[PDB]
Amino acid sequence: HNMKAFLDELKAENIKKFLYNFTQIPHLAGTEQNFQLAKQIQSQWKEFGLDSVELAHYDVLLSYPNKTHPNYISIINEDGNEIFNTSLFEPPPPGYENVSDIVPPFSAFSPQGMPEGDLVYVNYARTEDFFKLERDMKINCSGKIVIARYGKVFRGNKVKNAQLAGAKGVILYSDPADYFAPGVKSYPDGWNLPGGGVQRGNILNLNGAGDPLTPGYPANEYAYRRGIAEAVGLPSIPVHPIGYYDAQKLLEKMGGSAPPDSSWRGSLKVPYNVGPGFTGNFSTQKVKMHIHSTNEVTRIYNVIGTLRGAVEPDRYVILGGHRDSWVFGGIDPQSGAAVVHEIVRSFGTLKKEGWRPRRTILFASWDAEEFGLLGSTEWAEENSRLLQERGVAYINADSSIEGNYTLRVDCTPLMYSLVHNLTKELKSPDEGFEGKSLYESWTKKSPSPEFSGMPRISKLGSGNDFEVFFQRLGIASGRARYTKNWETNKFSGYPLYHSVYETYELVEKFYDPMFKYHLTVAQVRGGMVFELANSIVLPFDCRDYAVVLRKYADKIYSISMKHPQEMKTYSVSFDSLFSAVKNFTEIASKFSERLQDFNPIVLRMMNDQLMFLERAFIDPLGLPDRPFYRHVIYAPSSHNKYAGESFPGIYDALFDIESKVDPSKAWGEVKRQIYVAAFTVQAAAETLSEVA
Amino acid sequence: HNMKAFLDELKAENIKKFLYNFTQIPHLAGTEQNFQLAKQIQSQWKEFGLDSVELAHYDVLLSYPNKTHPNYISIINEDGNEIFNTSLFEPPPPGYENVSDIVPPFSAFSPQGMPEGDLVYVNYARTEDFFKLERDMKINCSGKIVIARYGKVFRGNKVKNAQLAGAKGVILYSDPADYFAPGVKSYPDGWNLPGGGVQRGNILNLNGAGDPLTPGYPANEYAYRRGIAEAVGLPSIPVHPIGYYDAQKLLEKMGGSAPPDSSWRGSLKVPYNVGPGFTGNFSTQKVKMHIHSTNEVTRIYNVIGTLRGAVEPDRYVILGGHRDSWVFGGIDPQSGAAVVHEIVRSFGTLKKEGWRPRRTILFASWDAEEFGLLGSTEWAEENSRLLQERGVAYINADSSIEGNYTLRVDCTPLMYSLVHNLTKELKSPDEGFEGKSLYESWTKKSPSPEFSGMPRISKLGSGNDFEVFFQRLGIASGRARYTKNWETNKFSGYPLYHSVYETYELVEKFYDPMFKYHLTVAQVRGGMVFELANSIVLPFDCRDYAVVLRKYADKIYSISMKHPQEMKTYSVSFDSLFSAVKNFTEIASKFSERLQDFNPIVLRMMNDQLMFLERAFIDPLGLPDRPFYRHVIYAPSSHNKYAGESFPGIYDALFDIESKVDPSKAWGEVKRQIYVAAFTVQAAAETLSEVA
Ligand SMILES: *[C@@H]1O[C@H](CO)[C@@H](O[C@@H]2O[C@H](CO)[C@@H](O[C@@H]3O[C@H](CO[C@H]4O[C@H](CO)[C@@H](O)[C@H](O)[C@@H]4O)[C@@H](O)[C@H](O[C@H]4O[C@H](CO)[C@@H](O)[C@H](O)[C@@H]4O)[C@@H]3O)[C@H](O)[C@H]2NC(C)=O)[C@H](O)[C@H]1NC(C)=O
Ligand SMILES: *[C@@H]1O[C@H](CO)[C@@H](O[C@@H]2O[C@H](CO)[C@@H](O[C@@H]3O[C@H](CO[C@H]4O[C@H](CO)[C@@H](O)[C@H](O)[C@@H]4O)[C@@H](O)[C@H](O[C@H]4O[C@H](CO)[C@@H](O)[C@H](O)[C@@H]4O)[C@@H]3O)[C@H](O)[C@H]2NC(C)=O)[C@H](O)[C@H]1NC(C)=O
Ligand SMILES: *[C@@H]1O[C@H](CO[C@@H]2O[C@@H](C)[C@@H](O)[C@@H](O)[C@@H]2O)[C@@H](O[C@@H]2O[C@H](CO)[C@@H](O[C@@H]3O[C@H](CO)[C@@H](O)[C@H](O)[C@@H]3O)[C@H](O)[C@H]2NC(C)=O)[C@H](O)[C@H]1NC(C)=O
Ligand SMILES: *[C@@H]1O[C@H](CO[C@@H]2O[C@@H](C)[C@@H](O)[C@@H](O)[C@@H]2O)[C@@H](O[C@@H]2O[C@H](CO)[C@@H](O[C@@H]3O[C@H](CO)[C@@H](O)[C@H](O)[C@@H]3O)[C@H](O)[C@H]2NC(C)=O)[C@H](O)[C@H]1NC(C)=O
Ligand SMILES: *[C@@H]1O[C@H](CO)[C@@H](O[C@@H]2O[C@H](CO)[C@@H](O[C@@H]3O[C@H](CO)[C@@H](O)[C@H](O)[C@@H]3O)[C@H](O)[C@H]2NC(C)=O)[C@H](O)[C@H]1NC(C)=O
Ligand SMILES: *[C@@H]1O[C@H](CO)[C@@H](O[C@@H]2O[C@H](CO)[C@@H](O[C@@H]3O[C@H](CO)[C@@H](O)[C@H](O)[C@@H]3O)[C@H](O)[C@H]2NC(C)=O)[C@H](O)[C@H]1NC(C)=O
Ligand SMILES: *[C@@H]1O[C@H](CO)[C@@H](O[C@@H]2O[C@H](CO)[C@@H](O[C@@H]3O[C@H](CO)[C@@H](O)[C@H](O)[C@@H]3O)[C@H](O)[C@H]2NC(C)=O)[C@H](O)[C@H]1NC(C)=O
Ligand SMILES: *[C@@H]1O[C@H](CO)[C@@H](O[C@@H]2O[C@H](CO)[C@@H](O[C@@H]3O[C@H](CO)[C@@H](O)[C@H](O)[C@@H]3O)[C@H](O)[C@H]2NC(C)=O)[C@H](O)[C@H]1NC(C)=O
Ligand SMILES: *[C@@H]1O[C@H](CO)[C@@H](O[C@@H]2O[C@H](CO)[C@@H](O)[C@H](O)[C@H]2NC(C)=O)[C@H](O)[C@H]1NC(C)=O
Ligand SMILES: *[C@@H]1O[C@H](CO)[C@@H](O[C@@H]2O[C@H](CO)[C@@H](O)[C@H](O)[C@H]2NC(C)=O)[C@H](O)[C@H]1NC(C)=O
Ligand SMILES: *[C@@H]1O[C@H](CO)[C@@H](O)[C@H](O)[C@H]1NC(C)=O
Ligand SMILES: *[C@@H]1O[C@H](CO)[C@@H](O)[C@H](O)[C@H]1NC(C)=O
Ligand SMILES: *[C@@H]1O[C@H](CO)[C@@H](O)[C@H](O)[C@H]1NC(C)=O
Ligand SMILES: *[C@@H]1O[C@H](CO)[C@@H](O)[C@H](O)[C@H]1NC(C)=O
Ligand SMILES: [Ca+2]
Ligand SMILES: [Ca+2]
Ligand SMILES: [Cl-]
Ligand SMILES: [Cl-]
Ligand SMILES: [Zn+2]
Ligand SMILES: [Zn+2]
Ligand SMILES: [Zn+2]
Ligand SMILES: [Zn+2]
Repeated sequence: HNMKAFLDELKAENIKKFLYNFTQIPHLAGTEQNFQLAKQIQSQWKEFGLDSVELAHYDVLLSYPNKTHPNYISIINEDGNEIFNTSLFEPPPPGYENVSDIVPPFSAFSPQGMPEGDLVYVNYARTEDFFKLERDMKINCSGKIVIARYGKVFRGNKVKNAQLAGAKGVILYSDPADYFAPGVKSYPDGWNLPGGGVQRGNILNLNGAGDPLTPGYPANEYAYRRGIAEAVGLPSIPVHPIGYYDAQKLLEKMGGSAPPDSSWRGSLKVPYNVGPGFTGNFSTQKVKMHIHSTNEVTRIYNVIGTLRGAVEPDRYVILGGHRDSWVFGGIDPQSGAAVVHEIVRSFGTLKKEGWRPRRTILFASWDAEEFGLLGSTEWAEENSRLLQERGVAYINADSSIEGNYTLRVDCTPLMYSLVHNLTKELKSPDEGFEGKSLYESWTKKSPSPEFSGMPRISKLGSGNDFEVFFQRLGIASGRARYTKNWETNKFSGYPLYHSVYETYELVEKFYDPMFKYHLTVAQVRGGMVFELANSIVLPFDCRDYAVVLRKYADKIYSISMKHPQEMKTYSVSFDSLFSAVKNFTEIASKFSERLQDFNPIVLRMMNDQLMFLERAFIDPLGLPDRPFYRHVIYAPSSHNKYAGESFPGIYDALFDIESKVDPSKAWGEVKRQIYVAAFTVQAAAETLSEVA
Repeated sequence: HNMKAFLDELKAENIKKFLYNFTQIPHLAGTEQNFQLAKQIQSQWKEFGLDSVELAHYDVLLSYPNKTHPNYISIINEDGNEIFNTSLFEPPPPGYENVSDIVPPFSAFSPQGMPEGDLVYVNYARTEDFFKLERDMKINCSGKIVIARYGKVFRGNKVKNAQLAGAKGVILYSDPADYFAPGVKSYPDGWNLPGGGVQRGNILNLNGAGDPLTPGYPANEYAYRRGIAEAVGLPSIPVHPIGYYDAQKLLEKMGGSAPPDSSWRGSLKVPYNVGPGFTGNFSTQKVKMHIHSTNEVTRIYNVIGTLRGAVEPDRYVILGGHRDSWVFGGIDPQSGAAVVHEIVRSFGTLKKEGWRPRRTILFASWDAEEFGLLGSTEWAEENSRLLQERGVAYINADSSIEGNYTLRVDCTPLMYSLVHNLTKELKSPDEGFEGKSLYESWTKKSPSPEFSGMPRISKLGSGNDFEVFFQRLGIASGRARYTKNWETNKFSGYPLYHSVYETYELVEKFYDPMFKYHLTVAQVRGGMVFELANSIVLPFDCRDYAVVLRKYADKIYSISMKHPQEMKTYSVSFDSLFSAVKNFTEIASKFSERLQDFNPIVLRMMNDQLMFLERAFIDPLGLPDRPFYRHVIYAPSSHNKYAGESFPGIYDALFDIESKVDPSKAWGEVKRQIYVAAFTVQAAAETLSEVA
């Protein structure tokens, strides 16, 4: 009963069967079908041999279209006649044309409204796109309906940016430039998005809050809810997503200013004029949204399975991923959920033969991830005291695939060594690498930008269920999946993301026919959990944090150094940060020596120092105006929730600082953030010093 | 080498010698004399045998009078002639008339100013005193100088209350009613305050922040400071303290309205008219303050001594008390500091014979307590991650005596059983109780109001160095000292509090000639530290928390039930709180069974559950507008920093609720606080459940 025993028990065929099982009907959060799947998973995890498996339910704000009053967009003429209407549903895929309860495309949490106005095209609606529009092109979005292409950043950031530009509505669409790979066919004949395809998704800006109505506290039976006007993160303008057939109709008539350059042009046979409004002949026509979706407090269900530790039952290693999907969830999340299911089954076989892991393993099937990480966050709010005193590590388990080229790992530096070592012991599933390790294929296909002979591992960003564990609670976290070639990655995900076309057949036919990439991902995620839950000494290397902290300090310093005059005027020094990083490096080196040179108390003392090291980067005061982003080293980018930002407090203080009215106040805040960062790094270092 | 060995080594004669040694010159925070005493203590603790003894220094905002521009108050006539001036200094006591660097009486952190106006007498300047003035008597304090008698509540609350009433200055004075015990002589012939005596003290409203310029972060070398206008807790009107000879001169001419009743009248031969202003003949005379004190960032020094644990070096039991005094500190703090010194010496003797405690003991000599708990708080801010993961308990050690009648203990419920047991094993020092236990004399003289055969133990309030450890960080905390008869206690402290007359001779002559009360307090504080640092199982009884939580829930419910109509209208239920308390009671009972029915891992797991139980009552979001008061069960009263309030969030939401303009919003907030309290109690209970 070792890791090899665990790993060998995992079967590609089982993952395939589970994926099929999980993807036959929609499992939208808050629906009966998803409660039924929750009860199924609970039953099976009990069968598989877990010690206890419970449902943890919460009543959270969700959002749904009105079934008898559909959402749509129009071009409207002078007289008020609707001369063009966008589609009410995606054409259903072959053999699903009679499946009921497919939620039509909508933007979750949009307010209701019927705004009419002139269109402005805002490219990807990124911060720099709005800078270009308002500063360089002098185009004013106030009272306009903005049309933006999906991609590059989380859609909630697009909506926030449009809102602050004064837009009265937002139309999101999938451009073939971003969601149609050259030379591959549209679904069902390949993996591309057809013109009638539409990406669902929420447009919240929760900043880690969880349920919009109950920030800080679980949405239990006696919870006291904020009123809707005080809710966290809701958009104040109507928003709706469309496909590129419909987008072409909205864009083809656009007049006003030309696109500023080619990076604003997608692939449609359209000028990509910015507007505002339409060309001469159509100048009196307007665009009208009709949004009637409702926000509703709705019950959600997490499945929580426990495999009690033999030696340290009060130490938790958590494998969690969500179960709710937009429609069938063929990739997102069921390709991940099937992998978790097989991992539970494998751990359970070992358990039935009398084995127990050293530490407690918790398994989670989260609900309502798609509506803002609501299930994971409410559960973590409920159990925060247990998690922060006992939480060793969190491994996420959403989609196992976003491509089929190579491995993707995003994790805390504390897990780098664990990942390098585990992947050296796993077989590559890649063509041309048969008989070679996963480590070998991965570093060959995804080389580190910094170190020869090492693979790329990214910072954790957000937009998934690790956010509460990592950035709020400071529990060492990681994720892994298969991905496309980093070199050709345009960072907008796979074409059928959150569409009705994301089905079992998509995966079985076009991504992973042999389920070998799924199996590899099961081995990586399960192998990580195994090592974290069983290794005598926690498998974290604090020295890996020391290396990246120096890299991040250099990076933030370099950003500041674009403003040498201001750094002189306001006496802005990074000396304290570099000093703290140097100290961390020295103390981490000494701690590592003791860790090899040392008695269960010294061990556990040692293990507690390892466990609480991620915890030490938490600031209980949070980051400015983002109280649930407490980690001082890593936060989701204020411009793109999906992206991780390092030294986020200093980064945001420096961002666009040349445009601040009061430079004294602005640079004062840069200095304050340097102080907080230097202090936190030093304090974290000191947790690794001898204890007395 | 057991507790008896430790206890027997403690000597009354040593405490006496140390008290004498610590009280010959003033030790004002931020002065050279107090840095010298810090270096002395450091040297002696090294000599006594501690493993390491370091100084931890910080640069914090302090406040001092201007030596060449003295503070004083005048009665000023029509022409602007100053016809009466208050005293510039307290007449120095016999044999100290040539001692230099006695800081004259002042209110630390007063702003500068010379306001002139009419006097209003506001009794003790409590919330209910201002309610009486403004609501019942229709007296408007706006633009008036208020005169208030010291006593009943922390002076900072008086100043806040006066400020919000619109006062333009505050004069604080010691009334003989509150600071002259009938039948005892004035210093030097007894322990009473003479008419020229004046009580120093800060008038901040920090609410746990520590250094006004650096809330959240230690005031280290690279700290970034708030500007003075954004500092925490500074008063916005000038304030000055005077003695009763001077107060009589200010009060004797007061006209306007009569005192509303006898509870407004002190003991001076004066009408206690409320004003505003003076009687007919003197109606054109005014009162003028002249305050020229300056706030200055100044270095302070804590002494931190470590005695490393043999078995759990990463578990800290902290004995801390301050060293800085207003003048000689004969009682406050040196009667406590001498006790700590002797405790260190006794632990050190044992250590030199080869003993070590099971857990690490930390000893602290804090600086700048008198200026707002600044030394303890900055150190805890620096070391917060170590303290919250490793902090077992904090025992405070300020003044060992406020009387000589019986024991006073204020502590967390987790220490009740420890205290009852320890005091049963100690000898009573009381006359008439020779050969009896301290427990016996204490419960006879200070009976519990609730339980026959038990002594009174109060809730922790604040106004001392345990505040950061208990209410911010959630470390189990306690204090103990000798006190006066509870039955005759008027709750304003001893007459010579913070006066020049608080000397070695005061204690040696009038409080504790034989130093037997000091020795008893050394045995209580040291005995507590010993048990906490050495007992195999931490000496906390979680069931004692269950009992008080029910008491507090009944109390808060009863307050709400004065508003039955509103509880009906707004559906205000305490059911969830009572449910959580019931659950806590049940789980605590089961945990206690396992604690006796159980392996060092199960033990330590068990010990961690005990250690983290106080920690579980912390809410990282803090209480409303008081982010550093995080404990949900106990906070300092919003009306009196010295007093502990239970369920403070709900208490403040209910306070004066009948006067709120918007009852819907007000009762909504009561419900929100009930939710937070019920959740926190349940979450704390669940930390005592089986871990997996
Ligand atoms: C990285 O780790 C190193 C430790 O190796 C830390 O070094 C400390 O750095 C600060 C400087 O920022 C030093 O602070 C200075 O302390 C002097 C007194 O120190 C005595 O006491 C301590 C223990 O209390 C002993 O360790 C020490 O050896 C001495 O016995 C003060 O006199 C200094 O203040 C004077 O100079 C400054 C600067 O010019 C003026 O602003 C002041 O007004 C004053 O005149 C100063 O405060 C500290 O001594 C160093 N410690 C050690 C052990 O060397 C780094 O701080 C750490 N980096 C971070 C970011 O934490
Ligand atoms: C003190 O400790 C007790 C445990 O002994 C807690 O009791 C829980 O109390 C809540 C009620 O507030 C119960 O919640 C209810 O759960 C039902 C489903 O429960 C099932 O699943 C759980 C595990 O997930 C099992 O433990 C349980 O036995 C069941 O199998 C829901 O159906 C209920 O909702 C319905 O009724 C309410 C109220 O009328 C409506 O508002 C809803 O719309 C809905 O129709 C309800 O949510 C919970 O089951 C109890 N747990 C147990 C183990 O008994 C107390 O909560 C605790 N006190 C505090 C303050 O925490
Ligand atoms: C675009 O859609 C609008 C609105 O139509 C409604 O919503 C759609 C998304 C679908 O769900 C439709 O089934 C649904 O009707 C169309 O305009 C609408 O046309 C209808 C029928 O022509 C109008 O109905 C009325 O009927 C009676 C007479 O029988 C009279 O009271 C009225 O005079 C009117 O004729 C309806 O008013 C009108 N609604 C709006 C808001 O304009 C529109 O035709 C369509 N455009 C296309 C297909 O190009
Ligand atoms: C109350 O105190 C005031 C102020 O006196 C000053 O502050 C005190 C607390 C002590 O530190 C004093 O030593 C200090 O002077 C007294 O009023 C002041 O009186 C003096 C002397 O009479 C005035 O000095 C001036 O001197 C020259 C002439 O030699 C001329 O320029 C002026 O015409 C004036 O006479 C001083 O102006 C005056 N100050 C104020 C603010 O009023 C006051 O007498 C005293 N009251 C008592 C003892 O009842
Ligand atoms: C996905 O897999 C699950 C688990 O295999 C399937 O659910 C299972 O379905 C079977 C057959 O429908 C159920 O067995 C039946 O039980 C009832 C008594 O409760 C009895 O009347 C029948 O004779 C039959 O034995 C079984 O309860 C159920 N198991 C669980 C744990 O839910 C499910 O059908 C699969 N879904 C798809 C879409 O393929
Ligand atoms: C990933 O694998 C590497 C390579 O096995 C691990 O590093 C190795 O860890 C071992 C065990 O602690 C080290 O052995 C030690 O060697 C020193 C002498 O150099 C000796 O004093 C100790 O008694 C012990 O035997 C070994 O040096 C070390 N190798 C390297 C190259 O660092 C690493 O720990 C693994 N990472 C994780 C997270 O498990
Ligand atoms: C309070 O007690 C302390 C500790 O006993 C006293 O401080 C100590 O004073 C002695 C005598 O003044 C010092 O010894 C001297 O040392 C110097 C060399 O440094 C030498 O020239 C002298 O011959 C003498 O031996 C001693 O250093 C000092 N100890 C410490 C730890 O500070 C202090 O005097 C007492 N204070 C009062 C007010 O009674
Ligand atoms: C304060 O002192 C009291 C009285 O000594 C302590 O309570 C006592 O603690 C002992 C040791 O855990 C208990 O003994 C146990 O008895 C049960 C059977 O009743 C047995 O199963 C266990 O093996 C064990 O021998 C004893 O019952 C208990 N007495 C009472 C009256 O509760 C208390 O723990 C002390 N408090 C602290 C904080 O140390
Ligand atoms: C979904 O849409 C329909 C409208 O097509 C809503 O039903 C109407 O609601 C209004 C306002 O409450 C009533 O005055 C009408 O009597 C209803 N009209 C019809 C034709 O039924 C319905 O409320 C919406 N559903 C939700 C959940 O908001
Ligand atoms: C203490 O008080 C004296 C005044 O009696 C202050 O000294 C004066 O300061 C002002 C304003 O800065 C100067 O214009 C004068 O030249 C000074 N006058 C005298 C008579 O010396 C002194 O600054 C105060 N000290 C502090 C620390 O504030
Ligand atoms: C944009 O338009 C609105 C409303 O017409 C106006 O109030 C606002 O100031 C404009 N902004 C700029 C930068 O021109
Ligand atoms: C899956 O792998 C093949 C290589 O055999 C590749 O050509 C194909 O495009 C991949 N599928 C996806 C969806 O990327
Ligand atoms: C008290 O006096 C001030 C200034 O004279 C006035 O503005 C204020 O409204 C008064 N308050 C009451 C309650 O009379
Ligand atoms: C100290 O004890 C005696 C009893 O012997 C008492 O009369 C005296 O008032 C006490 N001193 C103080 C300061 O309370
Ligand atoms: Ca919540
Ligand atoms: Ca501070
Ligand atoms: Cl993932
Ligand atoms: Cl005390
Ligand atoms: Zn998704
Ligand atoms: Zn997902
Ligand atoms: Zn004091
Ligand atoms: Zn004190």
